[PDB]
Order: sequence, then structure tokens, then C-alpha cells
Amino acid sequence: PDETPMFDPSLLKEVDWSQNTATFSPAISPTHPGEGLVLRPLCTADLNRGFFKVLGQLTETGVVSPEQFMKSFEHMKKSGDYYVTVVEDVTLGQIVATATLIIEHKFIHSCAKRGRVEDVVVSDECRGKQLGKLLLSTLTLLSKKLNCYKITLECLPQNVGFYKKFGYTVSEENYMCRRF
Amino acid sequence: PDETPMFDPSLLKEVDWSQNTATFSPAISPTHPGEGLVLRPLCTADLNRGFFKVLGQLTETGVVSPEQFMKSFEHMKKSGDYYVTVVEDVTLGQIVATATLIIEHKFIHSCAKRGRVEDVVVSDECRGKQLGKLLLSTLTLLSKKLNCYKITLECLPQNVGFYKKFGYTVSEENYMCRRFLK
Ligand SMILES: CC(C)(COP(=O)(O)OP(=O)(O)OC[C@H]1O[C@@H](n2cnc3c(N)ncnc32)[C@H](O)[C@@H]1OP(=O)(O)O)[C@H](O)C(=O)NCCC(=O)NCCS
Ligand SMILES: CC(C)(COP(=O)(O)OP(=O)(O)OC[C@H]1O[C@@H](n2cnc3c(N)ncnc32)[C@H](O)[C@@H]1OP(=O)(O)O)[C@H](O)C(=O)NCCC(=O)NCCS
Ligand SMILES: CC(=O)N[C@@H]1[C@@H](O)[C@H](O)[C@@H](COP(=O)(O)O)O[C@@H]1O
Repeated sequence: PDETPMFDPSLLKEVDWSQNTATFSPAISPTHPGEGLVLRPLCTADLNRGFFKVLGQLTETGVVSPEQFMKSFEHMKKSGDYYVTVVEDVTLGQIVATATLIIEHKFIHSCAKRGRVEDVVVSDECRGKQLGKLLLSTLTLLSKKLNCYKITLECLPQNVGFYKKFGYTVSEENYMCRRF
Repeated sequence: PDETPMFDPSLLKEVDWSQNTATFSPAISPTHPGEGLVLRPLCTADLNRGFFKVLGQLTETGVVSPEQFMKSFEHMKKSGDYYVTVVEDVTLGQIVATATLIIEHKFIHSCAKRGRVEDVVVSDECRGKQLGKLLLSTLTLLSKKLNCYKITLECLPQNVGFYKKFGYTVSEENYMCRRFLK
């Protein structure tokens, strides 16, 4: 594991924060996430900073080997299409929040790009401290900057009001699943 | 534009068709999609086989240069994660149906893979020929074969009964969208 980021950290900096609509108090931003905190791409050393401990609060992570993580990480990085983003408490050296933006390429809408928000979770001790809003507003604006024609996500009905804060609305389409 | 497929066509013969749950009458399969038809990966030469005319029946699919199409194709090919699959009517040399399987990589569920079914459309003159069922069944089984832990898709409630035929069920989760075009 090293400090190589999954994607160019500047992409987070250069998001047009003027387009944010979510309310912050105090007014944190991608460049100013809160003292002692950094908002950045996942890097391979994050395996040892409790990345999986955070993800484990959302759903099951099973047993993951360093080699398994490295291979997944390298594939994601190589694609250019995966924006796994974390908030790290630098004083503790621990990940405290994560969210992923995935870019999908299509042929419809003039060879469009489409965004998906995945795997959004704030560590329990850090909930209600604006990090979910920060992650969501930053990644949503990043997809618009990357020329996505739309961005989508799925959530339980109890979380709908949260995502509304970044301009998401409930689609008429149903989400259908088959589990193997 | 050439005949090179987006993915290994062998993968379509390796789908365990005995696991298909949808009812077909007449019996057709990935191997035998019907007389005059071939189910196969997209290739760049499909640009000139009416590929976009089919997509245009799904949603807006406007102006695209040959180089833009080839760039998207190569990018999709290079990832190994895109399975844009077509049915061609060989007598006419025209695409008559398309569906895409995308493989998404995760860190959850022990660094799992999950499938997405996207951009499913049969040309209206070929509907009721079981080509939509063929594509859905094949891609669903292919995702299983590729060790996805699940596969998902979104559709208007008006299409729910179609996807039920392949073992999909309506999830409790809401689908949410921010449209940057309107
Ligand atoms: C808790 C969670 C949903 C929100 O993140 P958070 O950091 O705790 O929330 P924030 O402090 O960033 O934002 C708080 C704001 O969102 C609102 N909010 C929080 N949860 C909400 C919900 N479920 N529905 C509607 N609004 C919600 C609060 O009222 C507050 O509103 P306001 O500050 O605008 O007045 C977070 O994303 C999380 O990890 N939760 C548990 C795992 C999870 O459910 N992940 C999402 C999978 S879809
Ligand atoms: C029309 C479409 C959805 C299905 O393809 P098709 O050629 O009509 O269907 P097939 O001949 O392969 O399968 C026919 C079966 O599916 C059923 N079916 C077709 N459309 C259906 C729908 N919208 N809802 C429920 N069932 C449907 C038929 O009743 C028939 O049932 P049966 O097998 O018991 O006889 C097709 O994929 C299409 O291009 N439609 C318009 C574009 C579109 O909406 N794409 C899907 C977006 S989520
Ligand atoms: C299974 C399936 O085919 N689902 C499609 C989706 O894949 C496609 O991208 C979208 C286009 O509609 P849009 O132009 O409004 O984004 O329609 C449906 O939701």
C-alpha cells in the first residue's frame, strides 16, 4: 500500500462550489472540509486507515485480503471511471466517511457519460457533522463537471429527503434486482 | 470500423442456458436465436448496420461522428467491463436488437462484482420475436457466470412484468435522479 490516489485530487478542488445548494454551518467546502480533515481520493494505504471499518457500517464487507484490495483498487484506477472518495481525520489517521462516483459510458445521448453515486457512509461517531452533505454535493458537482447528462442513485425510502438536498428527485422508474 | 467484437463471443456459448427461467416458444437460445439471426458482441462496423437507429427507439441518440463512436467503443472494450450485445439480421445486414451488461467493481461483499443491465431495445419490426427475452436471459446468466453477486436495472412500472420473467424483483429502494439536461 502507498499514497497514490485513485484519481487526480485537483478534480475535487476545481468543482464549481458556487453551484452547491446544500446549507452548511460553518460553511465547509471541498477545499475547506473542517479543521483536521481532508477530502481526497482513496489511496492504497487506506486499507490500514479503517476504510473497511467505515464500509462495514453500511453493509457486509466480508474478509478482504490486502492483495484482493490492491487488485480491485488498481482496476478502478486504471479504468479512469471510478471516483472513490474519502474524508480522513488526519490527526487520528482514520477514514471517517466515504462515497463513490462511478462514470458509465453510453452510446445514447451522443455518446454520453452518466454518473452513479454508490457506497455512501459516514462513520457512526461522525454522523450529523456535515460530511455526508459534503461528499454528496462535491461528487454530484464533479459528475456535472465531467459532462454527465444525469446522475443517479438508489436509496431506502427513509433517506430520500437527504438526497433531495443536492437536486436529486424520486424517479418514476422502479429499481429491480436479482441476487445470485 | 471493423469486425472486432467488444468481448469474447465464446462467453455467449458458455452461458449455461439450462439455467434460463424465461419461457420460450419456439425454443430459441444464444446459439440458435432464430433463422437469419446472430446474437453477438457489438463491433465497430455496426455503426453502419443501423445500430443507432435501434437505440433511437429507446431514447434520444443524436449526432455522433465515426471517430467519437470508435473512441467510446475502444474505451468500453479496454475496460473488460462492458458487454454491449446485439442481434443482427444476417440477410439484411442490420442490427435489430441491443442490450448492455456492465460489470461494476466494489469493495463491499469482499470486493465483489455486480451487474447492471442497460439500454435494452428491440427494433419495433422485430418485437414479439423473443429477442428481448433472449438478450435479457443471456446477459442475466452471463453476469452470474462472471461471478456478480447480483444484477440490477431500472424500468418504468410499465415494464416491470417483462423483467419479472428473468427472476428480477422490484426492490424496496427508491431510484433517484438529477438530470443535468432539464
Ligand atoms: C447519516 C447519512 C445518511 C447522512 O450523512 P451525515 O454526515 O450523518 O449527515 P449530514 O450532517 O452530512 O447532513 C445532515 C442533514 O441531513 C439531514 N438528514 C440526515 N439524514 C436524513 C435522512 N435519512 N432523510 C432526510 N434528511 C436527512 C439532516 O436533517 C440534516 O439536515 P440539515 O443540516 O440540512 O438541516 C450518512 O450518509 C450515513 O453514513 N448514514 C448511515 C449509512 C447510510 O444510510 N448510508 C446511505 C446509503 S443510501
Ligand atoms: C418491447 C421490449 C421491452 C421487449 O421486447 P419484445 O420484442 O417486445 O419482447 P419479446 O418478444 O422478447 O418477449 C415477449 C414477451 O415479453 C412480454 N412483454 C413485452 N413487453 C412487455 C412489457 N413492457 N411489460 C411486460 N411484459 C412485456 C410479452 O407479453 C411477451 O410475453 P410472453 O413471453 O409470455 O409471451 C423491448 O425490449 C423494447 O425495445 N421495447 C421498447 C424500448 C424499451 O422500453 N426498452 C426497455 C427499457 S427499461
Ligand atoms: C433496462 C433498461 O434498458 N433501462 C433503461 C436505461 O438503461 C436507459 O439508459 C434509459 C434511457 O433513458 P433516459 O434517456 O431518460 O436517460 O431508459 C431505461 O431506464
